[PDB]
Amino acid sequence: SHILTALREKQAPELSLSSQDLELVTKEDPKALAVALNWDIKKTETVQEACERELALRLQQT
Repeated sequence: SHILTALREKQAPELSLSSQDLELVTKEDPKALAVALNWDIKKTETVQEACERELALRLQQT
Protein backbone atom coordinates (compact mmCIF):
# COMPACT_ATOMS: atom_id res chain seq x y z
CA SER A 1 0.00 0.00 0.00
CA HIS A 2 2.90 2.34 0.78
CA ILE A 3 4.08 1.96 -2.81
CA LEU A 4 0.57 1.96 -4.27
CA THR A 5 -0.52 5.08 -2.35
CA ALA A 6 2.37 7.04 -3.84
CA LEU A 7 1.79 5.34 -7.20
CA ARG A 8 -1.85 6.31 -7.32
CA GLU A 9 -0.67 9.80 -6.36
CA LYS A 10 3.00 10.85 -6.76
CA GLN A 11 5.37 7.88 -7.18
CA ALA A 12 8.44 8.89 -9.22
CA PRO A 13 9.29 6.04 -11.62
CA GLU A 14 11.58 8.52 -13.32
CA LEU A 15 14.48 9.40 -11.05
CA SER A 16 13.03 8.63 -7.61
CA LEU A 17 12.96 4.92 -8.40
CA SER A 18 16.04 2.69 -8.39
CA SER A 19 17.35 -0.02 -10.70
CA GLN A 20 14.79 -2.72 -9.84
CA ASP A 21 12.09 -0.22 -8.95
CA LEU A 22 12.19 1.54 -12.32
CA GLU A 23 12.48 -1.91 -13.90
CA LEU A 24 9.47 -3.42 -12.12
CA VAL A 25 7.68 -0.14 -12.78
CA THR A 26 8.77 -0.27 -16.41
CA LYS A 27 6.76 -3.50 -16.44
CA GLU A 28 3.86 -1.81 -14.72
CA ASP A 29 1.79 -2.16 -17.86
CA PRO A 30 -1.16 0.24 -18.38
CA LYS A 31 -3.42 -2.51 -17.06
CA ALA A 32 -1.77 -2.70 -13.64
CA LEU A 33 -0.58 0.86 -13.31
CA ALA A 34 -4.13 1.85 -14.23
CA VAL A 35 -5.64 0.38 -11.10
CA ALA A 36 -2.68 1.23 -8.80
CA LEU A 37 -2.92 4.66 -10.35
CA ASN A 38 -6.63 4.72 -10.79
CA TRP A 39 -6.76 7.67 -13.13
CA ASP A 40 -7.37 8.12 -16.84
CA ILE A 41 -5.23 5.82 -18.95
CA LYS A 42 -3.97 8.66 -21.03
CA LYS A 43 -3.18 10.30 -17.70
CA THR A 44 -1.71 7.25 -15.92
CA GLU A 45 0.21 6.24 -19.00
CA THR A 46 1.61 9.76 -19.25
CA VAL A 47 2.98 9.53 -15.71
CA GLN A 48 4.52 6.24 -16.75
CA GLU A 49 5.67 7.70 -20.08
CA ALA A 50 7.60 10.38 -18.24
CA CYS A 51 8.95 7.75 -15.88
CA GLU A 52 10.61 5.94 -18.79
CA ARG A 53 11.99 9.07 -20.45
CA GLU A 54 13.87 9.63 -17.19
CA LEU A 55 14.98 6.01 -16.99
CA ALA A 56 17.13 6.27 -20.13
CA LEU A 57 17.96 9.93 -19.55
CA ARG A 58 19.51 9.03 -16.20
CA LEU A 59 21.09 5.90 -17.69
CA GLN A 60 22.79 7.80 -20.52
CA GLN A 61 23.94 10.48 -18.07
CA THR A 62 26.82 8.20 -17.07
